Amino acid sequence: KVFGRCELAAAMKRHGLDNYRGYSLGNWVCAAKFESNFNTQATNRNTDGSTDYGILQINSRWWCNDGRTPGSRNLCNIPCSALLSSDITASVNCAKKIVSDGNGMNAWVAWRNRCKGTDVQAWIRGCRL
Ligand SMILES: [Cl-]
Ligand SMILES: [Cl-]
Ligand SMILES: [Cl-]
Ligand SMILES: [Cl-]
Ligand code: NA
Repeated sequence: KVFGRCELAAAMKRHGLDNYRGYSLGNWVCAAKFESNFNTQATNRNTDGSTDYGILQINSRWWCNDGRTPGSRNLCNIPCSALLSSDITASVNCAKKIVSDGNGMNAWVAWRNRCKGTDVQAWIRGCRL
């Protein structure tokens, strides 16, 4: 599924991500924009052999199981395929764990490089939320 901007904002709010760990909804929408361009089916292989999955490009190195990432963990206790669903619940649940791990949203390199410090409220501007 490819979400619209406000549509994704609403879905994230519905699943309790707005101001989770102090990160406003615009931060989460911005991260999703630059991680996946709002596409739930996005997958990208990393140089180390792990793969990133879904709207928030969650890595099989630590967070989900894809059966082909040696030495990795599965801390969200989910198959990585679950992070590709049209329903964003599994991605949201796992993102909540990731952002609680110590470094906040810096865990998402695209958030640090493209969202952090910017006018992230622009991402929810005009949205009926
Ligand atoms: Cl957009
Ligand atoms: Cl915001
Ligand atoms: Cl594996
Ligand atoms: Cl980046
Ligand atoms: Na894994």
